[PDB]
Amino acid sequence: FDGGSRGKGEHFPYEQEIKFFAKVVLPLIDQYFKNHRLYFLSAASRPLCSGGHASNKEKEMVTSLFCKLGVLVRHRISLFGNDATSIVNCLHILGQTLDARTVMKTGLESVKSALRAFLDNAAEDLEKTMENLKQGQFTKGVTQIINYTTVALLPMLSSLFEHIGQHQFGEDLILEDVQVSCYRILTSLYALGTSKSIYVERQRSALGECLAAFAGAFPVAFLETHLDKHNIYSIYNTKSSRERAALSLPTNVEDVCPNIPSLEKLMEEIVELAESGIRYTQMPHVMEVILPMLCSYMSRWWEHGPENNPERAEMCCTALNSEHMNTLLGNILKIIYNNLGIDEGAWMKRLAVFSQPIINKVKPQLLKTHFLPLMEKLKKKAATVVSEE
Repeated sequence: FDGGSRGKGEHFPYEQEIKFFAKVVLPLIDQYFKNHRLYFLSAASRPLCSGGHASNKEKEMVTSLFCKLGVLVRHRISLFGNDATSIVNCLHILGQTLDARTVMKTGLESVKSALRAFLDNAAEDLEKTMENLKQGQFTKGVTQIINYTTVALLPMLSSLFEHIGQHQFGEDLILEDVQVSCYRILTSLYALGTSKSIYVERQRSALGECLAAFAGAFPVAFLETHLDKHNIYSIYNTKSSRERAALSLPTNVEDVCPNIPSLEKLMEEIVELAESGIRYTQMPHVMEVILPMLCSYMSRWWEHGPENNPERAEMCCTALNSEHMNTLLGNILKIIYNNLGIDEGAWMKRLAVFSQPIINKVKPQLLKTHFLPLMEKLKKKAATVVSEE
């Protein structure tokens, strides 16, 4: 259709075939993988002990179908007859049904390379979005790429990353050069989130949520680049100097991601901006993207934080602290409450949903006598949009 559609005709004889595909195959795929989500996901962890351990070949073919549908949907949102939402839903459910640990360790090379190429293509498309959205708005091709990104690429990547983070598949999925592609993805997402452009205004929320999911999917402490030597999964540690130099790498794990600040610098700028109490419209970027990123990152890295493993200390990947999350949560509430007088917004609700894991890891004995200011400030306010707990 792409080959012949530019020469003489827009309507082609396979219209019956494509109409059957769109009207039948996609909806049945979505419904089937929604009904039997747990059957494929169950592997040696015994969910639904009644039975239903899907075979490794089944998992491999599921992943291959996911990759093939991603390739099909790439850069072709307008070609589909307004069912691109249906393809996105199918890709969402397949992302929830993926089984990375089993597929990666036991899978066929074509499927492995197909997943790697899907990740690489996503990174390349995000880089293309960077380059157009920054260096030039004038060209319809770049507009089509931006539309494809916003419509499909962000939700699909967000769902896949959230699944990987919640099932801890990253440690076996992202090992070599997929590490590099996801580094490029992280740079793309942060640059888009922090971009000054008027165009990003509509997709700030989706970008922020996708980057928050990426923070929990990522198995490398990118925020704290000083204790990367203790991390065993780091591409710098595993890849060795010769191979890291052969690859397109900065050779400095501290300089591998310049634009993103460190966890510390981010943290005192958060607390300083909270003390200043600047209104939300002046810097939507922080409260809409950066804070959820911090919550997801610290929620993921707390169990690797020194307190949760007193043994092997000073070999921890991160240096997270109970008072670190306490200060983060206190700053979050303080800035919500300083911004809660001017015309409010749903972004408080989104940030509260994002910060819910933080208050869950916060000890209840910490909650009493410390966050009582939160509840009293809730109630003495005549009306508060924020739904706590």
